[PDB]
Amino acid sequence: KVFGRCELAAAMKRHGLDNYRGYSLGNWVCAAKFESNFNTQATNRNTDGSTDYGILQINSRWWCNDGRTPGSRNLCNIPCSALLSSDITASVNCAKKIVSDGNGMNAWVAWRNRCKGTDVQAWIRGCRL
Ligand SMILES: [Cl-]
Ligand SMILES: [Cl-]
Ligand SMILES: [Cl-]
Ligand SMILES: [Cl-]
Ligand SMILES: [Cl-]
Ligand code: NA
Repeated sequence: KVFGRCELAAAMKRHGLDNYRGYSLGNWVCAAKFESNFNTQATNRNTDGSTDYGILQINSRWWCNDGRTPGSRNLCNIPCSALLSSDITASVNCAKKIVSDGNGMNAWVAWRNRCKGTDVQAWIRGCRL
């Protein structure tokens, strides 16, 4: 599923991401835009053989099991394919664990390079929330 901007904002708000660990909703929408272009089915392989999955590009090196990342962890206790669903629940719940692990949203390279320090409120401007 390719979300619209305000559609995704509303779904992320319903799932408790607005101001989660102090990160306002626009931060999460901005991260999703540049990680996946709002596409739940996005995948990208990494140099070390791990793969990033879904709207927030969560990495099989640490967070999910895809059966093809030897020596990795599965800290969200899910198959990586669950992060590709049109229902964003699994991605949101895993993202909550990630952002709580000490490094905040710096875990998302695209957030650090394209959202951090910008006017992220623009990503939810005009949306009925
Ligand atoms: Cl957009
Ligand atoms: Cl915001
Ligand atoms: Cl594996
Ligand atoms: Cl949902
Ligand atoms: Cl933080
Ligand atoms: Na894994």
